[PDB]
Amino acid sequence: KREQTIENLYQLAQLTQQVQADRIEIVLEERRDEHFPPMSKALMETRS
DNA sequence: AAAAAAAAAAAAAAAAAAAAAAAAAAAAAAAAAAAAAAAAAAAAAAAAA
Repeated sequence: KREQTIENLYQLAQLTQQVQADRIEIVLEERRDEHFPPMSKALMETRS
């Protein structure tokens, strides 16, 4: 009588792999299109 | 004519309620601190008197 239980767990898993893909899309929107902010030639003297 | 018995009475005792007092709690302030946000002074880079 675990039919309900397991199929319902798969139904959460099925609607939630959608959430995983949604997070991947959130990344794609958030993917940088940019790099690490550069140095100012004085932070060069400071840290380097 | 008098005694005893019987009946209609005040004083004391018991219980509850309303006045007041102190402490505690909800609240409802005017004042300060911390964090956040909007400008500013020495150093650095490129083309040119």
